[PDB]
Amino acid sequence: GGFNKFGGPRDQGSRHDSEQDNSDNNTIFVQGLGENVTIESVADYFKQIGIIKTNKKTGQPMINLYTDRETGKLKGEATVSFDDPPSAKAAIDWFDGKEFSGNPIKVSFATRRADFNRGGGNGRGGRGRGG
RNA sequence: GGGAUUUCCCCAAAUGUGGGAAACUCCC
Repeated sequence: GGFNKFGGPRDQGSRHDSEQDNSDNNTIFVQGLGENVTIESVADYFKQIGIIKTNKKTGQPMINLYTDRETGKLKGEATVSFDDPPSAKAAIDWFDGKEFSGNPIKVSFATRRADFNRGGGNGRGGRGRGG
């Protein structure tokens, strides 16, 4: 039960009187988007709370719209990373329960799903020392 | 010693913040 396996902003501490109480959680998860949404829509929809974090090589904001594995189209889930941690907590308390394009949506903290089953992320080849 | 900037390399489905390496300048 609860928000997630980390419990959402439930154990965050002073998050009831402050928009901080986080630092390693500048990311938020979103639900209810629908198929009408895209990277430019989410980032342009969330940026009003604070700046969306940019990827270090793709140049786009750090977003991805998730899809149904049973049909291969938008599930209505997405994940938006904020460039600032206090903007993520505010965007959760704010966007959760309102609409996005006419349909209702939800928002919560986000934490890498891979660290809970896929063993988390992994390194890859490239340049090396003395190169 | 630390922080910021720049550059280079790699798979994609899995669903929620990728890693490694090099250089210069600036700030503490």
